[PDB]
Amino acid sequence: ELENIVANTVLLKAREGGGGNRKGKSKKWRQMLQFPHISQCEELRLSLERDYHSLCERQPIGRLLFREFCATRPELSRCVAFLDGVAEYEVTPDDKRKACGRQLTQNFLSHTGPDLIPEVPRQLVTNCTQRLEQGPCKDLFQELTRLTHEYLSVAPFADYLDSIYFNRFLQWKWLERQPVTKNTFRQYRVLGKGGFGEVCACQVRATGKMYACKKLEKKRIKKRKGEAMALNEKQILEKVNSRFVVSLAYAYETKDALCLVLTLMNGGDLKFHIYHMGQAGFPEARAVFYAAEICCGLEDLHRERIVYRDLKPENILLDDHGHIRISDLGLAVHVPEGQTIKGRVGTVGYMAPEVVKNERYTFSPDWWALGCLLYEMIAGQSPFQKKIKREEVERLVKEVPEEYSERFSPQARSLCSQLLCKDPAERLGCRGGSAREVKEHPLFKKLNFKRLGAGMLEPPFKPDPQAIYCKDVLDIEQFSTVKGVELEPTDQDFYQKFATGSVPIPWQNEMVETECFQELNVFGLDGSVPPDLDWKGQPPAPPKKGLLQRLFS
Ligand SMILES: Nc1ncnc2c1ncn2[C@@H]1O[C@H](COP(=O)(O)O)[C@@H](O)[C@H]1O
Repeated sequence: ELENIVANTVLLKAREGGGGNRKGKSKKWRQMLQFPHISQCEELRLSLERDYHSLCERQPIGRLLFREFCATRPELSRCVAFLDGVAEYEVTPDDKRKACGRQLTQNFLSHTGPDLIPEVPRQLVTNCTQRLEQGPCKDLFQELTRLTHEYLSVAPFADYLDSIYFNRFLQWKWLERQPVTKNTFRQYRVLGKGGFGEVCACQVRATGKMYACKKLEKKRIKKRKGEAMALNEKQILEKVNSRFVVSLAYAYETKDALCLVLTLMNGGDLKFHIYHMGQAGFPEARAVFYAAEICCGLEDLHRERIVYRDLKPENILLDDHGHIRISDLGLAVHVPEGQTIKGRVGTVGYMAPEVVKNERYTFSPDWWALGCLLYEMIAGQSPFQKKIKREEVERLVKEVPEEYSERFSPQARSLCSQLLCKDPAERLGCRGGSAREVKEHPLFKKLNFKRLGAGMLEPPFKPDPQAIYCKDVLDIEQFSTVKGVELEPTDQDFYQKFATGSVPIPWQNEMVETECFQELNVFGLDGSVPPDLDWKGQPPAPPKKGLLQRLFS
C-alpha cells in the first residue's frame, strides 16, 4: 500500500514547484552547465553551416542571441522591433487591426525620422500606405518583411557571426551536444504501459523541467524485431514541430532500454477521460473542440507528407491548460509526393476499410479514424467494438453503416457520417480539399480555426492540476520478461543510430523557459563592482568615498 500514495504525492510536489527557490533544479546545476573553453568550440564552429534561417530564425537561443546582438546597433534594433510589430499585426483581430497597423506605419515608415533600410524604393513606401487604409489585409507588409530579412541575412548576419555573441552561441551549442545518459534525469512512478516498456515521468536535473520518458526495452525489441518501428517513431518525432504533436527532447540509452523524452502531457489520455470519468462520453461542445484540434494535428502531419495510421483514444493526451497532442507514432509513415503506399497496420476498429482490404492509400485512414474517434467521444462507445471477437468487427466495418444513439445533433451526425464514408475517394478530407474541407464543415460554427492553431482559444474544460489522470502502479500489467536472448554486436550499431542525444530546438526552449539561459548567458554583471583597492592594496585616484567611511567614524 505504502508505495502508491508515496510516488503520487511525490509527483504532485514536482508538478507543483519542486524544491523552493530552485524550481526543480539540482543544487549544483550551475556546474552541470558550466560553459566550455572557447577552444573547445572551434571544432563545432566548423561543423555548423553559415545558414541565416538556421541560426537566427529556427533556433530559439540562436534567434535570442541574434536579437541581443542587434539591440546594440540602433539601425538593427529598429529593424527587429519592426518585424516584431508586423508579426503581431498579422495576428491582430480585424476590428483592432487598422488601429494597430497605423501606429507601425507612423513609427517605422515616417519619412521624417532616420530611414529604416539603406535602400528603400519610395514607391513601395507610398504604395503600401494607400493599400492599408482601404482594406488592411494580412500580407500588407510581406513586401517589406521580405526586404528586411534580405538586409539582415547579409552583412548584419556576417557581423554577428564574427561577434562575441556568436561565440557565446557556440558555447550554448556545445552544451546541447553533450552526452545524455541515465544521469541527466530523475525518475518517478510509471504512467502507463507502452508497446516496448513503461512510460514514467522524469525531470531534467539541471533545468528542472518536466518530461515523459517512453522507455523501450532493448530485449523486448529484438524479440519482436521492431527495430525500424522504434527508429521510425524517433526520427519522425524529431522532425515534427507542431503544437498538436508531442515534441521529443532527448534520445538516449541505458543498459536495458532506449528512451524517448517527450512533452509531458499532464491531463493523461482520452481513453481515460471517456471511460473512467463517471458517466461515459463528453458533451457536444467538448468532443467538437478536441476533434477540431486533432484535426489541425492531422493537418500538420499531412502537411509534412506523413500519415499517422493510429489515431485512437490511447494516443490523444492532454496538457495542463487542457489542449491535446497526438502521441505514439510507432505506426506512422512518410508518403512521398506523387505516390501511394500499401500497409495493413493499426488498431482494430480504427483501421479504415481500404486498410483492412489491404489496398493502396495515402491519408484516408487518418480522416476515417477521426470519425471513429469523434463518434467514440459523443456516443461513449466504439462504433464497432462487452468483448467482441476479431474477424467480426472487420466485417462490421467493411459493409455495415454506423448506428446513431440519441445524443448526436443534426450536424454532429452529418460530419461523423461523411468521415465514416466507406468509400475512400469520397470520404471527407480525401476528396481533394485536405483539411480545408473538414474545417469548413458547419459543425465548427463558433470556432475560429486561425486562432485555435495559435492555441488562443480556451478549451471548455481545464483539468485540475492537483489530479493524476491515470491508474495506480499495481493496477498496470507487465508481460513476461522472457529470457533466452542475448544482445549481439549488430544491435550496438543500431543503438548508435538511435541515441542522438538532445534534440536542438526543444532542448533550447527548455533552456529558455527554465530561465537557465537568461540566468547563465548574461555576462558582465556579477563581480564587476570596481574594486576598493588596486592589486597592490592601494586606493585609486581618487579613493572610493564609501571605503573611507568604513575605516573611521
Ligand atoms: N507524454 C506523455 N504524457 C503522459 N502520459 C503518457 C505520455 N506518453 C504516453 N503516456 C501514457 O503511457 C501509455 C503508453 O504510451 P504509448 O505506448 O506511447 O501510448 C499511454 O497510453 C499514455 O497513457
